[PDB]
Amino acid sequence: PTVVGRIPVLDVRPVVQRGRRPAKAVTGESFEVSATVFREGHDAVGANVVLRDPRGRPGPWTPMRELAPGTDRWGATVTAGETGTWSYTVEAWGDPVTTWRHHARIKIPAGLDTDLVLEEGARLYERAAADVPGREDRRELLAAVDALRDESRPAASRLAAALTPQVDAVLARHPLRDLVTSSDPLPLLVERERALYGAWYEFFPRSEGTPHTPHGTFRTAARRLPAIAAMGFDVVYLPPIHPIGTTHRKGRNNTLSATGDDVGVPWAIGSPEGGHDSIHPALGTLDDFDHFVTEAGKLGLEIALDFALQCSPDHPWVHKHPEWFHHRPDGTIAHAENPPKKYQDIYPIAFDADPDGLATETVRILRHWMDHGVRIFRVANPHTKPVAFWERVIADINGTDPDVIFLAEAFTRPAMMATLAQIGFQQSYTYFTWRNTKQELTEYLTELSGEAASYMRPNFFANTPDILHAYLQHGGRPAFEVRAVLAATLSPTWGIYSGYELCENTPLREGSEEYLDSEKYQLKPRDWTRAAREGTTIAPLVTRLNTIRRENPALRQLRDLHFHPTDKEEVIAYSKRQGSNTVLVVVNLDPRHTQEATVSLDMPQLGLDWHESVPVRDELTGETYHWGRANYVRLEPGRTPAHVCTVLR
Amino acid sequence: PTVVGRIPVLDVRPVVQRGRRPAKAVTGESFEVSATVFREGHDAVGANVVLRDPRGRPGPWTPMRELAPGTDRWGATVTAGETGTWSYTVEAWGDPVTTWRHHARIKIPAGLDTDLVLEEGARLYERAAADVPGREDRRELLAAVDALRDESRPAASRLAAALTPQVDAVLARHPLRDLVTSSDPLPLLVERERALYGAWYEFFPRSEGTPHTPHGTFRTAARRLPAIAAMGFDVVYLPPIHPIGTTHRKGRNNTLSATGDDVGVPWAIGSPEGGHDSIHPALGTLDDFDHFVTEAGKLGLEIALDFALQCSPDHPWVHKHPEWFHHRPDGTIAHAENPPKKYQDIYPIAFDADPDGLATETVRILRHWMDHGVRIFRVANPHTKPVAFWERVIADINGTDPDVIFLAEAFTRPAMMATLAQIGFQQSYTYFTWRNTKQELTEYLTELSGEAASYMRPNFFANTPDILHAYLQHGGRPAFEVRAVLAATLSPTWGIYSGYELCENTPLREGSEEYLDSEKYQLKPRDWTRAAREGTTIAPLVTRLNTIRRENPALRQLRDLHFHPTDKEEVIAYSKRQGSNTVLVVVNLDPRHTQEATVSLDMPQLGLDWHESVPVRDELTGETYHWGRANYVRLEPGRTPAHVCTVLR
Ligand SMILES: O=P(O)(O)O[C@H]1O[C@H](CO)[C@@H](O[C@H]2O[C@H](CO)[C@@H](O)[C@H](O)[C@H]2O)[C@H](O)[C@H]1O
Ligand SMILES: O=P(O)(O)O[C@H]1O[C@H](CO)[C@@H](O[C@H]2O[C@H](CO)[C@@H](O)[C@H](O)[C@H]2O)[C@H](O)[C@H]1O
Repeated sequence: PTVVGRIPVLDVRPVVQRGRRPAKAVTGESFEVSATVFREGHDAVGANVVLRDPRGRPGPWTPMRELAPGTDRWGATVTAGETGTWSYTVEAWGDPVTTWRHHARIKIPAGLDTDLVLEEGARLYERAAADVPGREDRRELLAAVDALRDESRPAASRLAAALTPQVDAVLARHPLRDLVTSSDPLPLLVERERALYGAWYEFFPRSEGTPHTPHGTFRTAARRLPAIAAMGFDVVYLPPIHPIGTTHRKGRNNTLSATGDDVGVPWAIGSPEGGHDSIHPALGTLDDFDHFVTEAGKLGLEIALDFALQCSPDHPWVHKHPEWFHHRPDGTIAHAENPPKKYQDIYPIAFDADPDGLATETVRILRHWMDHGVRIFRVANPHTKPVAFWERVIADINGTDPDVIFLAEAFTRPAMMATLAQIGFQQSYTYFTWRNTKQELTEYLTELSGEAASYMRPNFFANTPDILHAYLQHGGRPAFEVRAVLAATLSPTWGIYSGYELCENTPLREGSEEYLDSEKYQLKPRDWTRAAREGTTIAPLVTRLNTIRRENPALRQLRDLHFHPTDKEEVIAYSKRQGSNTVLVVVNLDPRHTQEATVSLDMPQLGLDWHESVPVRDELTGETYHWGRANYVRLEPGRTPAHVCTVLR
Repeated sequence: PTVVGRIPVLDVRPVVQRGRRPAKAVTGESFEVSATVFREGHDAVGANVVLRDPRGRPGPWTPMRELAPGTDRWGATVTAGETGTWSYTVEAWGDPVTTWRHHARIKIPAGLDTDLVLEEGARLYERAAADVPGREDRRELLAAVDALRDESRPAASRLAAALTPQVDAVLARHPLRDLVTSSDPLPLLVERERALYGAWYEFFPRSEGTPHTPHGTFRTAARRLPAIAAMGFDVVYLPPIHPIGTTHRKGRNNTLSATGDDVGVPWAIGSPEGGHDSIHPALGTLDDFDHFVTEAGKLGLEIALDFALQCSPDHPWVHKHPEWFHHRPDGTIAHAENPPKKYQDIYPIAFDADPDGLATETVRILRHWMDHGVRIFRVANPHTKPVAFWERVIADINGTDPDVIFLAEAFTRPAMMATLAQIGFQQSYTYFTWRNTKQELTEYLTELSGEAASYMRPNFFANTPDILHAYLQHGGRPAFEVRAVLAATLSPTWGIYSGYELCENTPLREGSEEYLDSEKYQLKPRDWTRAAREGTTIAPLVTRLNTIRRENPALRQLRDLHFHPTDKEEVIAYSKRQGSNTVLVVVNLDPRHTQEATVSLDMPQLGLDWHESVPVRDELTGETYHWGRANYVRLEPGRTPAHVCTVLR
């Protein structure tokens, strides 16, 4: 057998790990399958994509086109359907009809061998007609055969009878394919909408208490949910909800020792009250949780729980399973670190003594929360646990419950971030918060919307409890507004951590990315009613952004994204498309000064001519413009952070 | 099972066709194996390459290094040995000793936990010692263990006893490796020296005749061989040596019809006198050929025969095997084309009616010429025959005779050129002749010396009978000299076609790459003796270039090549290395005007520091310089086309 077939079809993409891991999509998402296709000699080739579903049923006829002249790289767009495991194949073939037309168009006018050329075409059309299942299509090809063979007519009109638009259309639907050759199938894992598209809100239930009871419960925190759903969020991400340890518990502003009332860090999981399968007694009981999950469901909110595979020193695992920790010659366990940061309140897990036991327990815990309506997990620091451990765990859970989504909080080097996505993590945290200039965003989003999108789905949190970027510290409210627009229009999944709306931006000290009086070490009651009444919240903007996203399919997908040039470093512009929905975004990245620029739109990139003008509506104002080729803009920080425009049809 | 192992080792290179075809090397050639290697957490990893020979025996210990900071891309150099099919594996592992030293160097001086740190190191060294096969090595590690555990000594000296150069050397030879994880093997095909390295000379035996008998014979052409070997060539490439057809035979300067005496084109193979397994009667007999082959052997010349799978209309195959040709409805066979060029004297072969028969016959012919001492074939237009056909043929021949080398004359699109190399062609013609400016050469050679070198070996013919570039047409002798230096120093295989030495450069017409009065259509007697005596040949330069190549291993390999910047567009500079042999080349690409430039050498790239100055000898003159950082040069076309300098050791 030969590695290469009769008509070469090579280097099919997308491909992940040489075909050992699947490329990804979600229900409804379009993407390009591509291949290198060519043949020996000068004759024409064709190709097409055969997409098969989990039952093996092929998709509709999906022909490909050479993507740039002279490159022999062919592609076409496919669209994923029901969830599950699909496969794709590329088929390549000789296209003898195209070759024959090309030659005949030259040979009949020049008077060369005309009878032979027409008879050769007649034999092709006859072969084409034989494989056409429809009788009206068959009869149309046979009539062109008869006109081609009619020696009483002039050569040009015998030929013209074979090139009519009604013949073209039969052959584009049922083409004559020689030497059909096929690639080996490649796997595609299709998952639910929410893995690619959603808006997320993180908050600490314990902060939503009452005057008489400061430490919130699941019942009091349920009262925050209607405001969250009113902002247009779909997912609620809760930090760890388990009992919190006492030994080496941390105090306010990350001080080493807790005083009597200090609540500690939710990430220091475990006490004699319970471990990862327990509720912190001050949040209530498992019943109170179910109530919270039910109320979230009634508002269109799914719950995502933090899953942090680590322990406080009071966690039951420390004495029940000491082999799950690395012990020093004197028997002590070194606390975790992420230098120069120290986590004195926790122990890291070790995996090389009882990997089976740790995997079995890990999936038990996850299945417990899944039994209580949790179908999404934000996994903390997955990169400090073995990559293969996550590969095994995710495959175990998705094997019985494929709807479960895992999100990797891996802020680390690129190889590890990518590898985690490839081995199963449905979503990934990104470098978004450290991409703030026009050049940084453009470069980074070109990476994420390009080849990486076949294995990684980005979740753009504009802030987190550990990341308050200098851009926000220095920019105030206008900076918060900018980053919300950026995050919500560039990624189909974005998120904020509560307080973002109030433009909380006091850092722990100059040069740091921690918040002052961080919610991780203390209760942080916020007076939401006052903020709303006094207009010192950007919740309305946030609400608007999620409404825009819900109304424009272009913003519920990742791969289609183009950047358009502007004549000012502080102003960025880009567009996104999906069917006939096109969205155009212009942002002023300067939060202090008013910026004017000329935005020059790559018009072919919107399906338009250079001369053309098109009506747009800025969905942040309801105000309408007519834009083309070159458009002036003026963006005043605080009044208008940006235009977010739909193209009107 | 998991796709990723305990310590991730991913995307091993080189790789060809995802591991379905082998990467290539030759006996003695070094190249880099690389991989992406990292682990979870902050501790160190190590890696190494296990190269296995055809009997499965591993090579020596071959550790890798991170190739650039923060990239997690690791590599090392391996060197191929005996011919055959080898495999390579990358092993990755935790490097607990490096982690432990790093920490201990900080912790012992700061006074932190000193007894624990030293005891943790002692347990490592003990584990390391247990896998050391040599008793003296074991005893050296065990003495460091005892010094580390000696609580009576100061901490700094207990530590220093574990960091001595004699301990370092035991651990660099036998390191303690945790969680050893291995890639799946990848295949490597190693072939003989001559597949990568050699100098080639093409000439038409029929042109070397006598006053009384103008059409040369194998016996008269043998007399040209000593001059060829004196020029330092290793391979003689003969155009087709078979009978030539009469029907549609071409005349002089590619005219349609031949007159009585016209010899026709050797590529119009076949007549009633015989086909591809026959000798043209005017060249003599199969005995005369053996004599030629024997005389070539005695001078260190191997023969390479053209193999052109096509026919004149008078070839026996036309009536013996009509199914090997595509016939038009009226029974005629269309002549070959390569538009806008027509080859009216030949028919192309068709492969889809009797592919078995054609393959069987093709290898019969090749085995016939192999029986007569021909172990190299220059395959004409492989790209007009199916890629898989060549895959099958080459695998059949190399299965019994792995020493046979095939060279693809495929001047076509990149995908097909690459694919042919990948499916078995030992050598490839290249775009060399159309790369003439500094930017063209730099880009193109960066491609060829980079990733493509794991599947393609370039043969740089500076001219061919079908390519007389405009650079030569317009540049005269200085241009010939330039290209000879370029070709011979940039590729370990280069070649010329006879006449190049005389600076034959009259084109058929302005705008063409054909020669006037082309040797393809007529006998071309040349006065070699006069040219030698009158100094109007560059054979001496050619002779010198092959001698330089035979004396400097740096020029007998491809992959190690670096370009150094110059301050003039017309002047190019580069270097090549192989062990202690470094060769440095500066070329003036202007054949009309004298050029001066400052060449600034990337000194770290020669294994030298910036301050250093280094003696060099220009091997085209025997003249000596001292060069560093910045060096002035003056190149006068005709007197000095270039410096070709060895670095003196
Ligand atoms: O920067 P990272 O190490 O990724 O931070 C992430 O993981 C840590 C550890 O769980 C979290 O750090 C918080 O929790 C620690 C343990 O309870 C505590 O010691 C730290 O001071 C506190 O920052 C972090 O929130 C998480 O996202
Ligand atoms: O352009 P290419 O086809 O790659 O050139 C190579 O193959 C052709 C076909 O054989 C050769 O062209 C010569 O031979 C033809 C057959 O006799 C003749 O008809 C043409 O006039 C002649 O140029 C070429 O030498 C070869 O290397």
